Amino acid sequence: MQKSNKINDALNQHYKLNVELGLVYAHYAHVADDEFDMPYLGKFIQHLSEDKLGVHKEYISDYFKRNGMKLKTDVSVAVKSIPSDAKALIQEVYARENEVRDHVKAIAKLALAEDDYESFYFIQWYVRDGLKDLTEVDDVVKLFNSSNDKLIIEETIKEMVEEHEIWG
Amino acid sequence: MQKSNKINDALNQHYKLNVELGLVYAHYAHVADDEFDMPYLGKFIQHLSEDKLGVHKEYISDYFKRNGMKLKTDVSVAVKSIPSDAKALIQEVYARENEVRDHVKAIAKLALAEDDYESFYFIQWYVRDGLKDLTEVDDVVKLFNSSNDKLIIEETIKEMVEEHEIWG
Amino acid sequence: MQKSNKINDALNQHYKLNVELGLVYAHYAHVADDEFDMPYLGKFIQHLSEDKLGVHKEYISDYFKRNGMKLKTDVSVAVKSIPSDAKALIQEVYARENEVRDHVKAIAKLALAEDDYESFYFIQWYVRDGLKDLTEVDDVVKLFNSSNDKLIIEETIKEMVEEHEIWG
Amino acid sequence: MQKSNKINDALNQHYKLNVELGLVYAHYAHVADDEFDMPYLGKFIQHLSEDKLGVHKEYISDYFKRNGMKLKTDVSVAVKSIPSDAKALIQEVYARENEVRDHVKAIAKLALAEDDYESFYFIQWYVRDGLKDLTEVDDVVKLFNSSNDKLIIEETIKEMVEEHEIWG
Amino acid sequence: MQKSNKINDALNQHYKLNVELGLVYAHYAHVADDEFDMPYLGKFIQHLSEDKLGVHKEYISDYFKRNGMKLKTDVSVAVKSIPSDAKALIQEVYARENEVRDHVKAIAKLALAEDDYESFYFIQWYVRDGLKDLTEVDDVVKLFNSSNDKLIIEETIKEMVEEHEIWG
Amino acid sequence: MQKSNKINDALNQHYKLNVELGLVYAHYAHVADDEFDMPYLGKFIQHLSEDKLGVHKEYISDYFKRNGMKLKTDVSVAVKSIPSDAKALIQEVYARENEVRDHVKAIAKLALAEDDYESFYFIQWYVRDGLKDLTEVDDVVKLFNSSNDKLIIEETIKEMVEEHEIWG
Ligand SMILES: [Cl-]
Ligand SMILES: [Cl-]
Ligand SMILES: [Cl-]
Ligand SMILES: [Cl-]
Ligand SMILES: [Cl-]
Ligand SMILES: [Cl-]
Ligand SMILES: [Cl-]
Ligand SMILES: [Cl-]
Ligand SMILES: [Cl-]
Ligand SMILES: [Cl-]
Ligand SMILES: [Cl-]
Ligand SMILES: [Cl-]
Ligand SMILES: [Cl-]
Ligand SMILES: [Cl-]
Ligand SMILES: [Cl-]
Ligand SMILES: [Cl-]
Ligand SMILES: [Cl-]
Ligand SMILES: [Cl-]
Ligand SMILES: [Cl-]
Ligand SMILES: [Cl-]
Ligand SMILES: [Cl-]
Ligand SMILES: [Cl-]
Ligand SMILES: [Cl-]
Ligand SMILES: [Cl-]
Ligand SMILES: [Fe+3]
Ligand SMILES: [Fe+3]
Ligand SMILES: [Fe+3]
Ligand SMILES: [Fe+3]
Ligand SMILES: [Fe+3]
Ligand SMILES: [Fe+3]
Ligand SMILES: [Fe+3]
Ligand SMILES: [Fe+3]
Ligand SMILES: [Fe+3]
Ligand SMILES: [Fe+3]
Ligand SMILES: [Fe+3]
Ligand SMILES: [Fe+3]
Ligand SMILES: [Fe+3]
Ligand SMILES: [Fe+3]
Ligand SMILES: [Fe+3]
Ligand SMILES: [Fe+3]
Ligand SMILES: [Fe+3]
Ligand SMILES: [Fe+3]
Ligand SMILES: [Fe+3]
Ligand SMILES: [Fe+3]
Ligand SMILES: [Fe+3]
Ligand SMILES: [Fe+3]
Ligand SMILES: [Fe+3]
Ligand SMILES: [Fe+3]
Ligand SMILES: [Fe+3]
Ligand SMILES: [Fe+3]
Ligand SMILES: [Fe+3]
Ligand SMILES: [Fe+3]
Ligand SMILES: [Fe+3]
Ligand SMILES: [Fe+3]
Ligand SMILES: [Fe+3]
Ligand SMILES: [Fe+3]
Ligand SMILES: [Fe+3]
Ligand SMILES: [Fe+3]
Ligand SMILES: [Fe+3]
Ligand SMILES: [Fe+3]
Ligand SMILES: [Fe+3]
Ligand SMILES: [Fe+3]
Ligand SMILES: [Fe+3]
Ligand SMILES: [Fe+3]
Ligand SMILES: [Fe+3]
Ligand SMILES: [Fe+3]
Ligand SMILES: [Fe+3]
Ligand SMILES: [Fe+3]
Ligand SMILES: [Fe+3]
Ligand SMILES: [Fe+3]
Ligand SMILES: [Fe+3]
Ligand SMILES: [Fe+3]
Ligand SMILES: [Fe+3]
Ligand SMILES: [Fe+3]
Ligand SMILES: [Fe+3]
Ligand SMILES: [Fe+3]
Ligand SMILES: [Fe+3]
Ligand SMILES: [Fe+3]
Ligand SMILES: [Fe+3]
Ligand SMILES: [Fe+3]
Ligand SMILES: [Fe+3]
Ligand SMILES: [Fe+3]
Ligand SMILES: [Fe+3]
Ligand SMILES: [Fe+3]
Ligand SMILES: [Mg+2]
Ligand SMILES: [Mg+2]
Ligand SMILES: [Mg+2]
Ligand SMILES: [Mg+2]
Ligand SMILES: [Mg+2]
Ligand SMILES: [Mg+2]
Repeated sequence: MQKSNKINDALNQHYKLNVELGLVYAHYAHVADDEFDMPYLGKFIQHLSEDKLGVHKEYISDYFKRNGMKLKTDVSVAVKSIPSDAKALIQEVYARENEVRDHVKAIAKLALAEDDYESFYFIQWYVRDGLKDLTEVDDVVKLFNSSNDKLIIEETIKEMVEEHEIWG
Repeated sequence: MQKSNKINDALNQHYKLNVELGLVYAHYAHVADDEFDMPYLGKFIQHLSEDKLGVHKEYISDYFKRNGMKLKTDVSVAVKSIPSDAKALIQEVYARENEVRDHVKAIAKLALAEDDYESFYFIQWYVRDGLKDLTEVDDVVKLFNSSNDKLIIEETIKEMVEEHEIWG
Repeated sequence: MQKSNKINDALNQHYKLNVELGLVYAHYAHVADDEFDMPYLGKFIQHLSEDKLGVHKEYISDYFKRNGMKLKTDVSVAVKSIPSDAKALIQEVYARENEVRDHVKAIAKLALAEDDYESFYFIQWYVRDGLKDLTEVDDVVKLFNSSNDKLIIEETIKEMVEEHEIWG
Repeated sequence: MQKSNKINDALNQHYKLNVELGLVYAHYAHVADDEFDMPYLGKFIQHLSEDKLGVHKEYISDYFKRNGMKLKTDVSVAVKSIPSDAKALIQEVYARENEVRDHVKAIAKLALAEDDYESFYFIQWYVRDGLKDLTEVDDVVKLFNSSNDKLIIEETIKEMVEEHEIWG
Repeated sequence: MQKSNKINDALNQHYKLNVELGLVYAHYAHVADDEFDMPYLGKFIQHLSEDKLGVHKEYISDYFKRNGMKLKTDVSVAVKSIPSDAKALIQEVYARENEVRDHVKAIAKLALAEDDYESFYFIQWYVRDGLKDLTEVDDVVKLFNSSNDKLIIEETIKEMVEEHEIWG
Repeated sequence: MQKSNKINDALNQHYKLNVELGLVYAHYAHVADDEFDMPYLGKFIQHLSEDKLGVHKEYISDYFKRNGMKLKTDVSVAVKSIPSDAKALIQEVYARENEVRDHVKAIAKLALAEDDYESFYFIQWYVRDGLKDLTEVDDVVKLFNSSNDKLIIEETIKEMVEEHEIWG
C-alpha cells in the first residue's frame, strides 16, 4: 500500500493552486467592493476565497496524514494587474475555475492509471466541486449580460449569497 | 485627509506577514499531528493559521476600503525545513509571534509620527492581539517544560482549545 | 489635574459643529424626500442628523461635567442654498463628514501635545466614528454612480437603514 | 388648495423657536447637573430639549412636505447668561413655555382667519402640547417652593421622569 | 521586545497605591457606618476598596505575567487619623482619586516616551477608570452640599449602589 | 458589657495578619503561574488571598461595629524572597496556615479567660476555618509528593478549584 509519488506531486500542486487562487480572490473581492462599488460581488468572491483556502486545501492535508504522503508548502503569488471592470473580474474567476476542472481531471486520470483507488475516491469530491463552483460563478457572470445596472446585479447577487442531490 | 503612503506600505507589509505566517502555521499544524503525533497541538496551530489568514488580513483590507489606501498582494513563502520536534515547533511559533509585536509597534509609532490617528486607532487592535496571541502560544510552550509525556501535554492542550477585559 | 483651555475650546467647537451639521442635515433630509422624491435617502440623512444632535454633542457635555470644562452654546446656521440634485446632496454630506475627520485629528493631536490622556481617550470614539460615518455616507454616494434610476437607488438605501469589530 | 404664505411664515418661526429652545434647554440641563448638582432636574430638561428638537420640529417639516410649504432653516442662539440657581432655571423654562402657548394661539387664530382648516387641525396638537409641557414644567417649579432641600426635590423629580385623555 | 524598566517601576508603584488605598478605604468604610452612622456611604467606600484591591491590582499582575515584568510587593500603610465627619471623609477620598488620575497620566506619558504601545494600550483602562471612579466619588460629595440631613443623603446613596459608552 | 481591650488588641492583630497574608498570597499566586508555570496552583492561592482579604478581615470589622471595639489599620508587608519551587511555595503557605491556627487558639483562650462569650462565639468561625483552610492547602501539598509531573499536579488542582457538615 505504498503511496504514489506522482499522485503526491499532483495533489501538492492542487494545494498550491488553491492557496494562490484564494489569495487572488481575496484581492479581487476587495476590488469589487472598493473600486467597482459592488459589495455583494465581493462577498461572493470572498466566500470563494475562503473555500479555496479552507476545505480545498485542508482535505489534501488530511488525506496526506492518512496515507503517508508529504505536504509541501511553496507559494508564490502576486496580483500585478486587475481586470478593468466587474464583468471582467468575474470572467477571470470563471476561467480560473474552468482550469480547476481540467486539473482535477488529470488527477483522476492519474489515479486510475496508478490503480490508486483511495485517491480516485478522494478526488471525486473535487470532481463534483469543480462543476459546483464553476456553476456558482457562471450564475453571476450571466447577470452582467442580463442587466446594465450595477445595482440590479448587486440586488440579484445578494439573494445568491443568502445542496443539489448530485452536485453538492 | 489624504492617506499616508508610509502607513499604506507598512500595513501592506503586515498583510503579507499574516498571509505567510498562516500558511507556515498550516504546514506546522499538519506536522504536529502527522509526524509528531500531536493532534491537539495541531488544532492550536491551525486555529492560529486561520486567525492570521482571516481577521488579521481582513481588517487591513476593510480599512483600506474605507480610507483610500491600496491593497497589494505579493506573497512568497516556502517551508523548506521543519523543526525537529514539537517543542521546537511551538518555540518557533513563539519567536514569530514576538516579531509580530515588534512590527506592530513600529506601525503605531509611525502613525503617531504621521499624525494618522485613525491608523493609530485601527492598530490598537493589533497591539492588543500581539500580546494575546503571544500569551496563548506561551501557554503551550510551557507545557513542554512541565511534562516529558506527549499525552499529558496533549490532554492539557485539548482543554485550552475547548475574553480578558483588556487583552481580548 | 487642571483642565486644558485649548482642549476646552476645541471641544466646544466640535459641539457647535455637530449641532449645526445636524440642523443642516435635517433640512437636507426634508429636501431629499420632498423635492428629490427620495424618502429613504431622507431617512438616512435624518438618522445622521439625530446622531450629530444627540450622542455627538452629549458626550462632550458629559465629559465636561466630569472634568470641569465649561460648555458653551453659540449656534449660528442658515441653509441658504440647496444642492441641485440628490447626488450632490449626498456629496455635500460627504465633504462635511471628511471635514469632521480633519477636526477630530486636530483634537487628538492637541491632546497629546497637552498630555491630556483623558481627552485623548475620550476622542478615540470620535476618531473611530469619523471613519464610520464617512463610510456610511460613502456607501450611499456610490449608488448614484451605479444606477441612473432613482427607485433602484431608493430600494438599495432602504436595505441600508434596515457593528464592525473595530469601526463600531 | 394653495398654501398660505402667512401660515408658512408662522410655522417656520415655530420651527426656529423649537430648535433654539431645545438648544438652550440642553445647556440648562447640563448646568442643572453640573453646577447645581441636580441630575434629575437635568434629565427633565434634557427630555424637554429632545422633545423640542424632535417631534415639535419634525411635524412641521412633515406637514410642509405634504402641503407645499417651504421649510426654512435660520438658527441663531447663544446662552450668554445662566440663571443663578435651580429655582430660577426652571422658572425661566416656565416663562419660555408660556410664551410657546402665546405663539401657538396666534397660529391657530391665523389659520382660522385664513380658512386653512388643515393648518387649524395640524396645530391642535401644539395647542394641547402647549398646556401639557407647561404643566410638566409647573410641577417641577412647585417643588422648589415646597422644600428647601435639594435632595428631596431631586427624589421627587426622579419619580416624575420614571397620557391624560385630553392633554396627552 | 524587551520590557521597559521605567514602566515596570511605575506600574509596581501603581500596584502599591491601589493596595494601600483600598486598605484605607476599608477603614474609612468602617468609620462611615460605625462612627458617622452612615452605612450606605460605607458600602460605597467598601466597593471602592474592593475595586482597588481587586481588578486594579490584578490587571497589573496579569500584564506582568504576559510581558516579563516583575511584580514587587512592598506595602506600608497606617491610618493614623480619621477625618472629622462624613463630608470630609468623602472629600479625602476625592482627593486621593484625583491623585490617581495624575499618576495614570504619568504612566501614559512614559509609555509613549518609551514607545511601549502595549503599555499605552494597557493603561487606557486606567485612564478611563480614573475619571469614572472620580465621578462616582464626586456624585456622593455633592450630596453633602445639597442636604444637611444625614438620612436624606443616606437614602440617595443607597440608590447609587443599587456602563457609560465611553467611561465604562 | 464593656469591651475587652485585650480581645480588641488580639483581633486587630488578626486583621493585620489576614491582610498581610493575603497580599503575600497574591504575589505567590503570580509566581506560581508565571515562574513555576502552574496556573491552577495560582488560582488556588489567589482564592486564598481573596479569602484572607475578604471575609476574614470583614468579619472582624463588622464585629467591631457591633461591640465598640476599635479597628486599627497598620499594615507592613514585603515579599523579599520567593520560594525556589512550587512545592516549597505551597509548603510555605501551609506553615503560615498552621500558624493561623495557633493564633486563633490564643484568641479563644483569651475570650474564655476574659468571660467574653460573644467573642468566644465569634471566633468559633475562625477555629473551624483554621482547620478547613489548612486542609485545603494540605491537599495540594500532597500532590507534589504523589507525582513528579507538573501537568498531572495541575490537572488534579483544577478539579479542586472547580461544605463539610462540621468544617464548612
Ligand atoms: Cl513579481
Ligand atoms: Cl465596474
Ligand atoms: Cl474560460
Ligand atoms: Cl495519467
Ligand atoms: Cl525556494
Ligand atoms: Cl515530538
Ligand atoms: Cl523569541
Ligand atoms: Cl516612526
Ligand atoms: Cl444669513
Ligand atoms: Cl434628484
Ligand atoms: Cl470631500
Ligand atoms: Cl497640536
Ligand atoms: Cl452673541
Ligand atoms: Cl441651586
Ligand atoms: Cl411666565
Ligand atoms: Cl390672525
Ligand atoms: Cl506608623
Ligand atoms: Cl458625620
Ligand atoms: Cl482634590
Ligand atoms: Cl515621561
Ligand atoms: Cl523591607
Ligand atoms: Cl516549580
Ligand atoms: Cl508547618
Ligand atoms: Cl489567655
Ligand atoms: Fe461596505
Ligand atoms: Fe458555497
Ligand atoms: Fe467591459
Ligand atoms: Fe468549492
Ligand atoms: Fe430584492
Ligand atoms: Fe430572499
Ligand atoms: Fe433576503
Ligand atoms: Fe427576496
Ligand atoms: Fe429581496
Ligand atoms: Fe429568499
Ligand atoms: Fe487525527
Ligand atoms: Fe483565539
Ligand atoms: Fe528537543
Ligand atoms: Fe490573533
Ligand atoms: Fe482530562
Ligand atoms: Fe473541560
Ligand atoms: Fe472537556
Ligand atoms: Fe476537563
Ligand atoms: Fe478533561
Ligand atoms: Fe472545562
Ligand atoms: Fe413620505
Ligand atoms: Fe448609525
Ligand atoms: Fe447632477
Ligand atoms: Fe456618528
Ligand atoms: Fe428589494
Ligand atoms: Fe432585507
Ligand atoms: Fe427588508
Ligand atoms: Fe431584502
Ligand atoms: Fe428587499
Ligand atoms: Fe435583510
Ligand atoms: Fe451624573
Ligand atoms: Fe414628555
Ligand atoms: Fe433664589
Ligand atoms: Fe412637547
Ligand atoms: Fe423615593
Ligand atoms: Fe416609583
Ligand atoms: Fe422608582
Ligand atoms: Fe417610588
Ligand atoms: Fe421611590
Ligand atoms: Fe412608581
Ligand atoms: Fe449595619
Ligand atoms: Fe463600580
Ligand atoms: Fe464639617
Ligand atoms: Fe475603578
Ligand atoms: Fe427612596
Ligand atoms: Fe430604586
Ligand atoms: Fe431601590
Ligand atoms: Fe427608588
Ligand atoms: Fe427608593
Ligand atoms: Fe431604581
Ligand atoms: Fe494564563
Ligand atoms: Fe474556599
Ligand atoms: Fe524542591
Ligand atoms: Fe478561610
Ligand atoms: Fe482531567
Ligand atoms: Fe470534574
Ligand atoms: Fe471539570
Ligand atoms: Fe473531571
Ligand atoms: Fe477532568
Ligand atoms: Fe467533577
Ligand atoms: Mg490498468
Ligand atoms: Mg508630532
Ligand atoms: Mg510631549
Ligand atoms: Mg371668516
Ligand atoms: Mg518618540
Ligand atoms: Mg473563669
